[PDB]
Order: sequence, then structure tokens, then C-alpha cells
Amino acid sequence: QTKAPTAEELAAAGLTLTIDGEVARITLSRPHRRNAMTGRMWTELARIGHTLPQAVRIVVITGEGPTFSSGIDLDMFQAGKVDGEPTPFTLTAALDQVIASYQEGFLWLRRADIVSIAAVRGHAIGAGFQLALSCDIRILSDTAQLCMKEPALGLVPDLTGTQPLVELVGVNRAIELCLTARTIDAAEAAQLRLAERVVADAELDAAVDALVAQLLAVPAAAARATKELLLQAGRNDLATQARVERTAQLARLAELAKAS
Amino acid sequence: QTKAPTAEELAAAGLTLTIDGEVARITLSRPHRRNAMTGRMWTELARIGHTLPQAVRIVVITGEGPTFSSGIDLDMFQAGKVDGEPTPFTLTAALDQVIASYQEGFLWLRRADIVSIAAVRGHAIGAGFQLALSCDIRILSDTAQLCMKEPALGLVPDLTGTQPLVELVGVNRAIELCLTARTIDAAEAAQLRLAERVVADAELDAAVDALVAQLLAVPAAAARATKELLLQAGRNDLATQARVERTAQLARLAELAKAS
Amino acid sequence: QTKAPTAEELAAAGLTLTIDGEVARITLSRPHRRNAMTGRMWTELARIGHTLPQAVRIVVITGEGPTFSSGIDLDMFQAGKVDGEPTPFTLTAALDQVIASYQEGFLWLRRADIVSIAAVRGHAIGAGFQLALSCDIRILSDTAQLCMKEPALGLVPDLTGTQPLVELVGVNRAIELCLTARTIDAAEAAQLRLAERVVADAELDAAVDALVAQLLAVPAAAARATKELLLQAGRNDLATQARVERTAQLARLAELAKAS
Repeated sequence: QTKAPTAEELAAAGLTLTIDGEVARITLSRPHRRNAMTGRMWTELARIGHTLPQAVRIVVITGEGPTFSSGIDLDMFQAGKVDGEPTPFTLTAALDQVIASYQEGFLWLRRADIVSIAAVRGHAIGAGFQLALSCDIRILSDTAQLCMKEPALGLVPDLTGTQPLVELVGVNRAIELCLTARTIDAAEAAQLRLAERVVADAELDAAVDALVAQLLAVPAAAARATKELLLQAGRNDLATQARVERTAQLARLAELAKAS
Repeated sequence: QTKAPTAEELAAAGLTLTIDGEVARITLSRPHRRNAMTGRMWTELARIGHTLPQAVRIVVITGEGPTFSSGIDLDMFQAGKVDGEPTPFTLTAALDQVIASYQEGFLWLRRADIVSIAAVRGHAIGAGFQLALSCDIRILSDTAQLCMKEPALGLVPDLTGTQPLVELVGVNRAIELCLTARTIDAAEAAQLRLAERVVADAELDAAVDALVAQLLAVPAAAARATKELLLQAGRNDLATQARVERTAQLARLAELAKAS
Repeated sequence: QTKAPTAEELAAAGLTLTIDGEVARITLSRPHRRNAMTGRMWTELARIGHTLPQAVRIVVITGEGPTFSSGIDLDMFQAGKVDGEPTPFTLTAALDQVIASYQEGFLWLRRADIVSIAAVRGHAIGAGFQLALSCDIRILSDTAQLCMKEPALGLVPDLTGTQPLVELVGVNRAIELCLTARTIDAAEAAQLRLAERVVADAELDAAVDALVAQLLAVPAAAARATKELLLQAGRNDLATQARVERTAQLARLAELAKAS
């Protein structure tokens, strides 16, 4: 709330944030720990989302080094403090609130006024896979490997990953992936629609930059209104969706006419 | 209402309609304008749907010439009359009603008692893509190119395209396609499930005729009842869908027994 | 209710059931009749599901011989008794109840505490295809052929197949498959996501055993909780699904802590 987290605050939580005009880049920045995630990292992610400047309309998430994220830092299942905050294992209404605070680090990636992109190389495991899933678009390196590992550890996926997983691959494949907890390669991810594009590792940065340029070339207000429409389409009946579309078009035509 | 539009009325709106027994063929018929669509064309499409004879159970939509449709005629964004009716730009409750009248040209393609097929060659852009999306089945030529262009023009898709797009390719890919407004080729369309079949251009008419023959070989009442069931499946819980299926089967068994 | 059906009772209904520890194997066992299904078979399937021991968490369904199932036994459309019970043709509230009893043979395959696998070779037609569809996972032999034949016979699919079909292939493809009643091969099934894996016929048993081993290696309670979450994901809004996930995680953390 109020002020954005500082670069120093973010560095202590394992993140870097750079903003250039309409594009924000968030980098997981603990390569020696394979970008293992902590509670503090998730709650700072939430803080970044709540305080981004209004002009930002694209958010790119990637990892420093060859691994996107190994998932949750195993110290989070020990008694003490991790990154200065108490672990779940320490702590049920209070645990419920902490988990809800962590989920807020992922939920904002669906906001209609941003397009979020995960640029994934190497392993995205567990919480790492759920971070990539929470983004609108995934661009994978040919090195990428994805795994919903939580059930293998006796846990469920609780960082908002279940819904996008089922939307991408269907409930049946989702069951297979989660209940085997198996690791899939980038070719398989592409086949299952988990990646919107797979490119050679050397080309991942250029592929993300090409997609950013394509998005910036579409006007901001139409992009936002259209994303808002698409997120409602699945759950609406057709008659309702047609009304919602029509309502949105009136606002576009209004803005365009006042503009000229 | 009451009488079907005449061939002369349809020709002035850029359409041809031929009916042979149980099959109706609607052709966009302005090849020199790349079958660009107008308000009058949409409201005549709605009139065709409301007055088709009861025996028609299949509807095939294609374009005259090498382009299915370039989308909305740019004159629709000018002050005057297009095809004899006032433009949106001329005109908000009244604009809401006009848009709703245009949507009715697309909505009826989902009726349970028809199977609608879009046979697409060359470009289907914007309103043209939404027409193809509104059909049950798309058969593409290898020449086909699809593009949701509206956001690039500062507009949203409001001709009922959002829901089938999300059902076909998933919300994530839908965001990518709409917010980049990019053009996809037929091979990509096939990969994304946007086309049920892609064939050589010379073979498009034969492919449509083969599919028509397959549909006609299934009895009309079972086809209708089954389409009605499938359209309800996504939004129902499993227990409810099983009840709906069972209810439909009682009616089939009834009709079959009275038949014999 | 109460006691499980005996092996003798099951054999008279065309089924075999073997249980080994956490894995139950149900085999359609009328190869000379291409495992054609009857009312008695469906209601025994329901009885198996209602009485399986608590320790069973995986259920494998396959056919004896080269055909999974030719679908409904044509005698079910004749006047008399089939397998000792009266046919639908004999018999509307009473017919409604009989059909609902048959559906219960398929519905239990979605229970959260089991993973159900259909191992399909040769033809799975009509009721046979709906049995395979009702399972969480399908592994196909390269010999497999699938067909939703009901509409061709003047019927609808009423054994709970419509919803999984639409979830797998999308409503549009579902319409095409059901309203043409056409037969698809295993390569096509794989392309359409109807099969989670296709393997050489000689390798089908090993492929199923590999998947079973993968499932058994994930703890039972996390598997169950995760399947329960995934089945709710499609119909929930994102905020609701995040709450459901969080609720499930509290129970996991509880059980794990009491465990240690």
C-alpha cells in the first residue's frame, strides 16, 4: 500500500523490478538457490502488484540463471523464520490469512489492465509452475521442464494454479499431471497448450521482446476492455456474453468519439 | 418476420441464399469489396435465420472469391448511410439496440436444430472471423488466414465471437490472439483447434459436401436433441447433465416407439 | 449395498473384478459378443463402485480380447428380458428411474478418492466410448477406434458421456463427432486429447502398469484432495477457487503435523 517496495527491500526478498515506460520486468533473483520461493517473496510480489504505476500495462516475469524456480524453499517447512517472517509450520484462522496473503502475489497477474508473460527456462516446479500458470502467456525455452510437485510432498496446489491448469489442459490431463507429479519437457508443454511458444534458449529474450512489441502496438484501452471480456466468456451463457460485449463496445465508441 | 428476404433484397445487402431440401447455402457476394460486411448485411443475416424453412437443418456459409471476409466495411465508421441504413458513428440506448440487432445475425447460428458450417478461404478478419467462430464447424482452405483485428482499431469484438474463441483455444491463447491482433495461417488454425479440417483450396467444396452428407445420414431429431445436450454440458454440473441426458433420451424413446 | 457382488454374480453380468491392495481391475468379459453392454452389466458396475473396499484408490477398466466394447447389446432394444432384467423397450417415471440406475454405473468413476483408467483396444462404440470417457484417464492401443454412435441409431448419448466429451475436445468438435457419428482412429484421438497416451498394442498392459506405479508413488490423501480441487476448478470463479485451495491446504498441513 502507498509506496512501492524499494529495490533494496525487493533484493532482500529475492526479486528485482525494473520499469521502462509501459513495461515492467520482475526477475527472480536467487540463482544460487535456483530461485526457490519464500513467503516474503510472495507477499512482496503482492506489494509490487498493488503499487505498480498506472502506465504499466505489460508485466514480464523471468528467473535469473538457467532455472525459473525450484518452487518453495524447503526451509519454509522448518520451525523458524524465513526471510524474517514466520513459517506456516510455526502456526487455523491465522494460517488461513497468511496463505491468503501469499495467494495475493499471484492473483493480480490476472488483472484486466495488464498482460502478464512468464519467460521460463529450465525447471518450474510446484510454486514456480503455479507462478507461470498465473500469467496470461508463457513463452518457454527449449530447456524448460514443468512439474506440479505438491501432491508428491503430501500437499495440494494452493497458489492459484488449479484453475489455469484445468483451463489449459482440461480436467482429465490436469488429474494425470498432478496425481503423477511428473515432469514434462518443453515439447510436451507445447503439445498440451501449456506454452504459447517454445524457442531456442538463446532466443528467449528476443521472443519476449517481439511479443511485447506486438502488444504495445494495440491501444491500451481496447486491450484492457478485450481482456476483461475474454475472462468472463467461459462462465457466461452466450446471451449474457453478447450483452457484455455490446456494453463494452458502447464505451469504446464513446471514448473514440470524444477523442476526435 | 413472416416472409423470407427475397433474392433481390439479399443481393442489395451482399448475400445470396440457396435452399436445396435440408441444406441452405449462404454466400457473401461482394468479391470486389473482399466481402466487407455492413449493418444491412448483418440484419439480413438475422432475417434469413428467423424465416428459414423448418426442413433446413444444415447451413453452409462461404464467400464468393478468394477472400471469406475482410471484416467491417470502413464506411461504417463514416457519418452517412451504408447500404441505406445509418452508421453507428451517426448515433446510447438506441446504439445499444442497433448493435443488438447486428448480433442477431450471428446468434442464430447456434440454434440446436441446425448445424452451421463456415467454409473459409483467404482472409477472415474481425467481423469475418467472428462469423466463422459463430458457426458450429469451420472447414478451412490451406489459403485461409484468421485475425481478430478489432483491438488494433480501438474496438472490442462485439459480434458474439469472444465465447467461441475462448471455448476453442482457451482464455490464455485467446488473450494472446486478441491483444496482439495478429494474423494466423491455416496450419496454425488447425493446431489451435480453430479449424475442424484444413484441405487444399481446390478441395474445399468437396470437403464441405462430404461433411454435409455425413450429417444428413444421421436422423434429424437425434441430431437436434444431441446438439442441444452438448451446448448445455460445459456449464452444468455432472449430476445435472446426467439428468438432462436422461430426459432427452425419454423423448427419443417415445418418438421411436410411436414411429413403429 | 452392503456386500460386494460375487465373482459368480459378476460373471453372469459379463464382468470380472480383481483387487490387489490399492488397485482394482474391472474387465469386460464377453469377448465372443465383443463386450456388448447390458442393463445388468451397468447396474453391477454401479454395485462394484458402491462396495469397493476403502483401500482401493485406482480402478483400471479394460476389455477381454481385441475389442473394448461394441456398445449396447442390440437385444436391449427387443421386448423380452436381457441378462434376467426387462428392457427399456418393455417399459415414464419408471423408465426414468431405470435409466438413472444405469447412469450410476458410470458416475462413480469420477469419485475424488479413486483415479479411474480406461485401457482401450479396438472399438469403443456408443456406451463403450461413454465408459472410456467417464474414466479420468484413457490409455489407447494403436488399434483403438472410438465412435459416438447413438445419434445414428436415433438416440442421444445418455450414459454421462456428453460432459467429458465436451471438456476434452470442446463443444464444436463434440458436435462434429456426435452429429456425424463417425469413427476415429487412435492417432486422431491423441490429436484431439481424447487419449492421454497411445502405445503399441503389445505395450498397453505395461503402459497401464507404469501409470499405476506413478500414481501409487503419490500419497493417497494428497491425491484425493487434489482431484477434488481440480473437479471444481472449471465452474468456480478464480477468487472462489483460491479459497477452496486454501481450505484444502489447511487440512493437509493439519494431517501432516498430527502425522509427525
